[PDB]
Amino acid sequence: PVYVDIDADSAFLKALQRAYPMFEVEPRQVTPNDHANARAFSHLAIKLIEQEIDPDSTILDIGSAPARRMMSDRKYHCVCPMRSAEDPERLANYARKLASAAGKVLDRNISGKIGDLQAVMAVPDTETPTFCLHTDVSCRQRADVAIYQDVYAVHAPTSLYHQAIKGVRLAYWVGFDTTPFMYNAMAGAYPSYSTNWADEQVLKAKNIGLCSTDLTEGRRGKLSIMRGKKLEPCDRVLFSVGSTLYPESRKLLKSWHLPSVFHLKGKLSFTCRCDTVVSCEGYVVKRITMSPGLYGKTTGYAVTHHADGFLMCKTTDTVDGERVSFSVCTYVPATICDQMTGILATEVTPEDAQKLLVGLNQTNTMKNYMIPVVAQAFSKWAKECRKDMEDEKLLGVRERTLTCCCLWAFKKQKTHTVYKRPDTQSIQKVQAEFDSFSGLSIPLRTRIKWLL
Amino acid sequence: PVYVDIDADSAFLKALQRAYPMFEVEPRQVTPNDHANARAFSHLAIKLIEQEIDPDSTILDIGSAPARRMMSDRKYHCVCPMRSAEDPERLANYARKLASAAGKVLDRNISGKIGDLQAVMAVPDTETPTFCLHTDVSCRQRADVAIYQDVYAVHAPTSLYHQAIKGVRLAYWVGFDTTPFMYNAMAGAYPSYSTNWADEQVLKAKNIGLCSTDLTEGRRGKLSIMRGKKLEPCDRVLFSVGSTLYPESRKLLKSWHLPSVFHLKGKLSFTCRCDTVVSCEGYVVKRITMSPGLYGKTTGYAVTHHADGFLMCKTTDTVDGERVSFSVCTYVPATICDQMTGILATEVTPEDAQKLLVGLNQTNTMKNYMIPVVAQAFSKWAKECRKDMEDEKLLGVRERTLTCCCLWAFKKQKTHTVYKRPDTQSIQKVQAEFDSFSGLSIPLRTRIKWLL
Amino acid sequence: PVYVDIDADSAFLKALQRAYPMFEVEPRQVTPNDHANARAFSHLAIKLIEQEIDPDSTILDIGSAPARRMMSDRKYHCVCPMRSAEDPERLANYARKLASAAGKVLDRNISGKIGDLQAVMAVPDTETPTFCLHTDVSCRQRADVAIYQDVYAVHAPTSLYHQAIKGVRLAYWVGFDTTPFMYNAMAGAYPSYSTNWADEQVLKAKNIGLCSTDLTEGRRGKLSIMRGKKLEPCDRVLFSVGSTLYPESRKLLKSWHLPSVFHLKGKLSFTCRCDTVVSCEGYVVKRITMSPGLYGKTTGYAVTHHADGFLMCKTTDTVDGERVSFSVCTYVPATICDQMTGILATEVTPEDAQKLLVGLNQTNTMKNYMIPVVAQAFSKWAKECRKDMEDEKLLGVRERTLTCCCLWAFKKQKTHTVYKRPDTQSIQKVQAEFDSFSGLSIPLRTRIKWLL
Ligand SMILES: [Zn+2]
Ligand SMILES: [Zn+2]
Ligand SMILES: [Zn+2]
Repeated sequence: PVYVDIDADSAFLKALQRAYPMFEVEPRQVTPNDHANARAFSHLAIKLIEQEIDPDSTILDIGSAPARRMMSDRKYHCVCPMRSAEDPERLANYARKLASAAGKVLDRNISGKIGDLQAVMAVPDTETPTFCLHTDVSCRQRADVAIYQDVYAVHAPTSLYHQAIKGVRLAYWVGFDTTPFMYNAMAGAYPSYSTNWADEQVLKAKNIGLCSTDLTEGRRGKLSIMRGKKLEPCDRVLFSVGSTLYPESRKLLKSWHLPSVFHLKGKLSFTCRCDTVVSCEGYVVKRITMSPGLYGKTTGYAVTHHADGFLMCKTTDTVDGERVSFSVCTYVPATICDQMTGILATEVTPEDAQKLLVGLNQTNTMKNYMIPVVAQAFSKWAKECRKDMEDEKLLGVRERTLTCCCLWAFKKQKTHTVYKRPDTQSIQKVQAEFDSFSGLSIPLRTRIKWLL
Repeated sequence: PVYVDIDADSAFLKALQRAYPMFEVEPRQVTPNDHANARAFSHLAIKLIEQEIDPDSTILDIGSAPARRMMSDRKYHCVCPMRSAEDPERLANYARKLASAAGKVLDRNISGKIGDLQAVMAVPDTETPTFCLHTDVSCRQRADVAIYQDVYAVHAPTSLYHQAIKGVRLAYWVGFDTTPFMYNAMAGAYPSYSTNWADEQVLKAKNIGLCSTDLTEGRRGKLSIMRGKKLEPCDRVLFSVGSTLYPESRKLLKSWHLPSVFHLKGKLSFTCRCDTVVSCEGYVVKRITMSPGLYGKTTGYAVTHHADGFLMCKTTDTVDGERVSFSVCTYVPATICDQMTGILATEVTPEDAQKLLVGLNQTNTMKNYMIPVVAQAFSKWAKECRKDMEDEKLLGVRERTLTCCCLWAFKKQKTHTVYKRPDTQSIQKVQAEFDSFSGLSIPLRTRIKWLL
Repeated sequence: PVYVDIDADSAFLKALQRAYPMFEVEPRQVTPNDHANARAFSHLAIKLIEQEIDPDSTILDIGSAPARRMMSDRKYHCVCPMRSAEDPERLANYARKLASAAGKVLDRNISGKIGDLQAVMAVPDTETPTFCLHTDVSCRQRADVAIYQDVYAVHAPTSLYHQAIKGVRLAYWVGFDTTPFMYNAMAGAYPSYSTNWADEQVLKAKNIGLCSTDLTEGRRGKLSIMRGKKLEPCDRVLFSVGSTLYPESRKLLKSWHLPSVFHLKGKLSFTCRCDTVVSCEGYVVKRITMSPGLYGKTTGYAVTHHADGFLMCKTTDTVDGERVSFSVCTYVPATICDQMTGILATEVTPEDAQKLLVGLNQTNTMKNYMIPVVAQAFSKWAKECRKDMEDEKLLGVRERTLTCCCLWAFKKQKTHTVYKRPDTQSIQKVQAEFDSFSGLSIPLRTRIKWLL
């Protein structure tokens, strides 16, 4: 019986039960946390992974808090580099957690973890079977399993190659779905997990999930040193999971959208496979398997199955007062998508679509702040579909006109909505075939020994 | 009592019960798998085949994972070539599965399978009664039964001849129905199994099941180096079963659409017969029987019986922005097809047909992402049927006009829908009478012995 | 079982239960206090913090009344400076409370607190483990935990650095949400807590929560020595919690809106993190963690998650008779915000929106004095949204015009409402990376010893 820190009258509790049928998920709410659904999912995902791999196997745990791996009956060589600000408090809490159980419980190798902690304190560069101060790259502890839990600022092929050359044949990546970033949206929601993200460029928008703006009156033209001339997605993105914030790279998010098959080609070549094994409303687990040698061939295609609807639409907002249009993505519940099928046979207005969506939502099925952007999206889609039906072509025929040369061109129709309905698949041409592949200080090193 | 890993409140569970009446199918859901229906069907199909062939018989298992044939009381010479990326992990899991049962169970010849595996490890080119690294062609183990389970990238007559000259008299082929590829559709759905497939050319469509596109605004003519002038189905196709992807050849898919009778003519001639014995909403089992000698005569006709409706219609979508039309196939539930009979007596609009289909779907009978393409298909069909009734001809009379020569020509009417209703049969002129008919590396060969 | 001094038939009692699920909150009303909800929250917050940190730890308590920390089983070095007017009576009540328990209870170190009180009386400049007359800066008692409970007239980074250089690694700040002051509103409400605040400049308004005006008849122009020409938020603000008043600095309120990560850079550098762990309708607890050294990097972004709606709108009121417009903020219950989703698809009038809000309020969900300003706000927002939809732009395009130079300018649209819906996030660019960092008299010193 897995216990999840969520309210008993929570609708997510049912979806979570559907995502983990091998467990008896029971609500036991201890904290009023604002991203409780996300922690619930990641907790049940670690449970699944443990139940799935064989014991007596050692598990690297990248970017991890050792404290959350302290009462576990499994060899966790927690690779914990002191890079960000989240890490010294993680290490201090791991120390204060071993000390609170040094002479209480003896089914975990508590004293062995204390000894390895003090060994890595006496030597900052050493490697002990349960703890490491190196990065996932510079670590030297061989293992069979690697686990990436909510770690996105990582280049996937470099990190996976560096685990592969250390004997890791199985990696698990738990995190938010990378599909909204393969579509190059400017902003987006993972509404079930209270998560909103935006490009750094649209943080002064008015009506996306993650923004903040001012009252202005519509004054004279604010001067700029730069001409914009083009509002396009840039690398820097901000995620807010509840009220927790993190910056992230689009390049590193996209690196984790891996094809079904890829090849890691260095001094040691590996043939790797990525599958999505858990998928709940935007949050996924990817099981990656690495094998030595070059086997098979790569198409270079990554596929996303859609259990609920995925929308990416064009919205018009004001960023710092200036009215612009950019793309926005969200997840729509499958039952809402099913109940809109009949409405979407006609051209519907965003206002009628909004009142219909509000009727279908009754307790709410989807979050209401995303209903307008969804309504308008459905309205554009139903419109574009009608324009396809009216401008019907001949079967097997393209009306391409010439470029005064050996070149030909065609009209592109305007697409304001990508609507991926429940039970469809997204397929993207991503890269397979990859070839190219000391941060502590004293006052904390002193502090750790003060607890042991 | 066969146990299937599907939710107990699944409608597929009833159709599956209808497809396997000799079993007592019970839902026991362990995984939230996104193609659970497909694995359920293929599992019950292997059960059927085992209950159907006599024991003490040896069974070749083409393209197979030996791990899924390890707890079975039947002689499976699992021919397992290390061709694709799926194979090294299949072999590693077979090794890690024998080791987890080496001294547990003794009703299976566990230790004999261990000895045969490590004999094929000591010799990569040898043949042992339970394991093989050769292809289905280059294998040398004589058998009575062959089994192709989800094995499509094979030329059927070459493979069947190579099993026949080794004494195989009975082959079973489990897989998706090959009828949509005899019709040359560009894209298609097997909706009950969450499966969508597309030609490589239309992967940037917008509103098929397996596609992905961008937001654009309808900009200037994108330049091409090639003139298209013709959008026609090419050999390369992509299947997505849930989120699992595979490339497939149209030629090799079509090779498995076999006629009722065909002749394999080499040094040893065989008279072969193909029948469909299980058929559930797009997924089939073909029982093939091979007999030495030339017997009877071949018509060259393959027949598909339709328990539910089969649609192939012309849709207009945009591929990479360019509006085109191509053919799309799907399966419609028989009860939906039956309830549309009265509507389809009139000319109906796609919009009215869509609202009627949504009414008939209530819990849904068919998946909703296919309702628009089905609605439009039905409306074309009802329209074309009316145009047949108005342009009635004389009985036994063709109005063919002359070509200034000894040739004559006639008008072809436009056909935008092929609708094969429940209890009708498709018949295609296919080929009978066929005449023309070392992949391991060290680091994995080492790894296998590390588990024995 | 935590007991709260609020009426048993109070709706707040349920929200409070949701904010502290680890407790069994029971109403036990002793006082008819006009800010009972606020004291209930701050009481449950102190309980949470005690249950959360380890005992045997010493705990600074900034700006605190020692009397409210007298029956607690935890080392509270209550730093109590005699700065404001409430502090002599706080000290006298702490003395009169120790005297009423000197020979009653012995689980608290009562006589030790009496001895330390008399030690700080014998020496005004000394430091004893339970009492201090210094400011939070000039105190010299090292600790592990600091607690700021309803302490706003403090510069946050200076105070946190001064606790950090004394060994404090964990700080808790309990107080009203600082988000309305990051938005620079002129006046505002925290309605659940009966709290209204205003800029000193609009205290003579007519229809904000915290104002007072006269009857006039609309006489001749009142003369001013100053031209106003601009009504903008100034530093001085007045809060009224029930009937309790305090002046506040906008700068010091804004200093406590801390980013997720910041750096305190002095002689001793620290890497600090701020998270909101409790959040009920405008009242928050921020857990701050300080670590020695410079770790990671700072974005400079502070995020506010919105469980209920946050409005900032422009109102037109009369201040001292003169009709002006300024910004006003408030919190709208999430259920009211959800039930307005369908209404806000159209352009609605403030009058129709007001009658709809009065309908939705039935016992009231929100306080009624804020319904008109909310109604106005909603109607402006729904209007502005329509103007976004009609003036739709091209995707990724800004129409900026030139300034006869290398500069370009754009139109700003008028924004009269910032509406942050339930489950959205505010994100503000605040400062990380901080580098720049005897009040008693005799007649009371005499009085304190008279009680011991
Ligand atoms: Zn390590
Ligand atoms: Zn073989
Ligand atoms: Zn002090």
